[PDB]
Amino acid sequence: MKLAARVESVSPSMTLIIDAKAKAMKAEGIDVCSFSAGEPDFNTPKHIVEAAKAALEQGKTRYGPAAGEPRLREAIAQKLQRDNGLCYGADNILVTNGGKQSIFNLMLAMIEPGDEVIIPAPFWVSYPEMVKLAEGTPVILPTTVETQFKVSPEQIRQAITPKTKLLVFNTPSNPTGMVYTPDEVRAIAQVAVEAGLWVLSDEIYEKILYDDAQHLSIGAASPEAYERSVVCSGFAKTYAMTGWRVGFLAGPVPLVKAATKIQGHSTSNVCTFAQYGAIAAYENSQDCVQEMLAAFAERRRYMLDALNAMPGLECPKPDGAFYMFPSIAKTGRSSLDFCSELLDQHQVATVPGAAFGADDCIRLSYATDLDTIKRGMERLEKFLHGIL
Amino acid sequence: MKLAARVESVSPSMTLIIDAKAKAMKAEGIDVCSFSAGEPDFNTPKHIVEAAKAALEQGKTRYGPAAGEPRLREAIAQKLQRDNGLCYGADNILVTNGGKQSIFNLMLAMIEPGDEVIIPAPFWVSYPEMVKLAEGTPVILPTTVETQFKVSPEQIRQAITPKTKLLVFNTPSNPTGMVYTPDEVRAIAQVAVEAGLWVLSDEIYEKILYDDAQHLSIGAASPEAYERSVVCSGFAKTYAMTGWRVGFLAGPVPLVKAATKIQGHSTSNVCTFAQYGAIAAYENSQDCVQEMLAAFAERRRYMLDALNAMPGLECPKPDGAFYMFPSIAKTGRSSLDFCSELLDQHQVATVPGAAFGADDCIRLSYATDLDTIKRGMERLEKFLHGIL
Ligand SMILES: *Cc1c(COP(=O)(O)O)cnc(C)c1O
Ligand SMILES: *Cc1c(COP(=O)(O)O)cnc(C)c1O
Repeated sequence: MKLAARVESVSPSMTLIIDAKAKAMKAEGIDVCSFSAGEPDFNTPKHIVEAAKAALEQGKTRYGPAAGEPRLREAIAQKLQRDNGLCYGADNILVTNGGKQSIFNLMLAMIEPGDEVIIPAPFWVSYPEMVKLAEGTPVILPTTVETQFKVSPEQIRQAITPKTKLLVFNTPSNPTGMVYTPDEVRAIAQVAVEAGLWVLSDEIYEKILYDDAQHLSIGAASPEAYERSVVCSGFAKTYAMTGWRVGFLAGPVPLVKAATKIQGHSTSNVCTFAQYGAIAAYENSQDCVQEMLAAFAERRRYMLDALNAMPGLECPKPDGAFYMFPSIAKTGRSSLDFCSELLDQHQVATVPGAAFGADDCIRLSYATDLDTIKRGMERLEKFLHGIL
Repeated sequence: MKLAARVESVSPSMTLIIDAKAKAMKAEGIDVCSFSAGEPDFNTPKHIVEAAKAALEQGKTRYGPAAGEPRLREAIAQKLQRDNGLCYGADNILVTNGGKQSIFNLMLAMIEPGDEVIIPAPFWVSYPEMVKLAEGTPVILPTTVETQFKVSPEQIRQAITPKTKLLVFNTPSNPTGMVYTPDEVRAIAQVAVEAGLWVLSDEIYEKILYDDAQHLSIGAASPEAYERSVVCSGFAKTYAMTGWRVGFLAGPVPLVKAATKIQGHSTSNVCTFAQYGAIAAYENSQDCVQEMLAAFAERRRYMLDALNAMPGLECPKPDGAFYMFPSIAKTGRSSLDFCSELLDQHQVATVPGAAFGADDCIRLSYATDLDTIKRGMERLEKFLHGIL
């Protein structure tokens, strides 16, 4: 009657109560400004939606190879060569249910009981939980607003132990929205290569960039970095396809084949017609992406300016993704208390940094309409003035 | 360099050489009579496809609850009450990527290193591999043509040890097409109940029955069995939705919640619009099912008689699914050899029984048109004659 230890070790969500309160308030018709979303507000581009409907009509509703539709594995490989300078072939990629499964399959393929996985904080909520489902030991590397929430190569080097099996490297970042410069990624890749450790490069937000920030896949830092790294990414953020559940793992054939064995004995191939939508996302014009990015840039401008004019905060300027992760340390309140109080007092929903391993910060998403942002930021400022 | 022990323990497929070759042969102009498919030939019913297209058009493309869409979880619970006499509510349901992920999540939730899992042979190929991915130890129970390829409760009792944690029970069965009668299901249920052993009830083929055979969910055998059993099923076979990847886990709330946590940290929710199609499958008329079933019953009758009139083969009568699993023992050959030459020499595709733990048999699938069946059965007879 006892559950496996691996699942018992998974931590319960820290945002259960605040999420329920927000839900209930909305059910009552209370005017809430929400900045908790972890997905774009845009609809999936029409041509991607149409491709999927066409595949459905064409009968693309049967089983397919576990590694994914050959046409999509090819499109992905070509995209990685063209955009990221990564020399991959179709044999190097595995189609998964979102970037999440890509990461999950990598963990089960590489992490054995006892292995340590270095995870810089703040971190995407699922990272340590996934490491634990694979029976590994999460090694959290804390960062500060003073360091732009970035881990240094020396910080990584110090955390390496004979048990260290993997380094999780997410840029641009959720929840900070911070972007490691190409020189910074090259410097991090250098430490990894020297210590001979594998790197999981989570590049899901690669296209959501601002102020001419530049994205460099860590695997493109050098041929040695390429040999010990895998790309975990997908179509969710670039194309507002969060609900499609289509992503991929790209790396050395040996690893990919092992990850593919796992895919075949867990979920089998990814939804066939959903894969066709992803084919269209890469095979067609990227105009939709730039149009969406432009709206984001406009929202970012507004929220950043507002946040910068508020007392009691410290927000490092983010150049990627669609999040702001300001420090609320000056308020002397923990993230749970701060966000719960802000919601109750001013009806503004934000995510406590505690969920990402940073109790003195909060996450806001500007992936919502400008009017919600303007009104919400006004309420937030008023809240800060009332508690300092 | 070194992959986790869990994935290195997963055996390589010995079927993708045929099931995939027959395809390559078909695509090359060669007239192949394929009886190797593990999915129906029928297209997904129109109303289900339309329901999915409508969802896509309506923007059901965002993240959703890890447990699945509330409407689908409710439609599933109702279906289980109405069809299988199970009293599940929505809280007992977890929407997964096919019945395969339902089984996978269950394994990860309750199977730990050292745990033993009893698996009746011939078994669905993935069962032992999934047990091993959860680091468990499979305990395979051999059956013979004499026992109609069905295990007896005494055989199960004899195999139970203090390390036994689970019994995998699949009926109707893949690859045998055999159906355990309600009395047999009740008998097996009581051995499990007496031992306080949990039962994984793989009921995916529950609707595909013949000669008025009857399907009884193990959990409906008694309140005690209902307490320690779970249903792993889906829409794949009943509605020709194999490529949709929509299935479910149904069981006690505590277990379902644990499986849901794993779902949340592995793949997240199941493709949102694909789920809306599953809703249409259960909410609408079941005429599509009876029609396909009718076409299946006609093909079965023909293949069954053709097989029964073939000396050198012994095939118990299958009353479920769309498979036949005749013994080729008389030929004194291994299924790998037999199936290999049959394809090479007569362009007839069948799956080696060795894949399912029974090298002295072969699986035939009659999920194809009648003309292909009569032609293929004539080629099979000739082949047999040549080696007997
Ligand atoms: C959203 C996200 C992912 C992947 O999500 P999918 O919907 O599974 O593709 C991976 N990493 C980070 C940091 C994310 O925010
Ligand atoms: C087809 C099948 C399943 C379910 O597969 P999905 O497509 O993942 O739902 C489960 N068990 C058996 C024995 C099967 O043949």
